[PDB]
Amino acid sequence: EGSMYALAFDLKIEILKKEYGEPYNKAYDDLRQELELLGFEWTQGSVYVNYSKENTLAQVYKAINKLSQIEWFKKSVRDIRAFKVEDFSDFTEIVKSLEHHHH
Amino acid sequence: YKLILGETTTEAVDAATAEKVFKQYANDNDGEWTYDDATKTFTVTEGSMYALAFDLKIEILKKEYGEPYNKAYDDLRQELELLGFEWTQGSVYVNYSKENTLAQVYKAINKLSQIEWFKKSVRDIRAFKVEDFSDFTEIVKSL
Repeated sequence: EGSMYALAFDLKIEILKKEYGEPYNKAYDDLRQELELLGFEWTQGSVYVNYSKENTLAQVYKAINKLSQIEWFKKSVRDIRAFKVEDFSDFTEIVKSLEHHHH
Repeated sequence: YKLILGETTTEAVDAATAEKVFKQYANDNDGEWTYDDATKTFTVTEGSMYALAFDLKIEILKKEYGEPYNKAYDDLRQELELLGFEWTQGSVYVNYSKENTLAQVYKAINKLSQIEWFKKSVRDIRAFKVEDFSDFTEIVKSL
């Protein structure tokens, strides 16, 4: 069936603070649950990946919609992107760490 | 020997000799080739974009690289930049190239694999095959 999608974004802390208030880091906890629910999994600081293969495109439109309802997000967001991911590979994680070079 | 590009077949002597055919074939009609012998199914996909995303344990960085650590991210952006991957909002790098990009991805992994502190600090690092990407910033803001 269809392909997978990645969701990535960045917030302007300066204004994030005002439209949310400290501790502002709690804001990322919020978005997390919301995005988790739509099938998007937390991969690393503001980059979510829904690994589903069904009607995923639909999930992005849903996620964008939800975010659009969260005032503090609309006002602080610097950028928000959606990548169509045809295939991935963690190869690195382990290779990166273990692999040693004898010169 | 099926050839996923649509499709095609051939009655070559073996998987090895079969590739030569499909090779010239799609070359006269060009990308990354894969092969599944257990099913005699060759598959090829032309130029593609790749994303490269990584995450480091800040706890370790401060010990392996030093404090302040932000420089380390710059160091990284530059090595990655030289390899064709450009920084994109957040610690996500995208190589837009579309040709032999996969090689660049491996070129990048290899470099990173040889940088001690990075080896020591990575929490996770992966690459994505990106077909298309859309920017929703402006829409997300509309009322």
